[PDB]
Amino acid sequence: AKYTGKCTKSKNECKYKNDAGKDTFIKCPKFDNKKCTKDNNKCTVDTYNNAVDCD
Repeated sequence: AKYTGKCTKSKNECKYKNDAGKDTFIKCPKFDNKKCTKDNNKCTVDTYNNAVDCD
């Protein structure tokens, strides 16, 4: 299901909310389908398989 938050076009970082309900910054990849295209987007991190998935 992955988490939900937002990515940043500044340094391609996703700030999702862990299971505790607190901020969680996580650098995203550079793929053509997992990179932070724009800021304030929708990013989903898969803490299950430790695989991030930005908008």
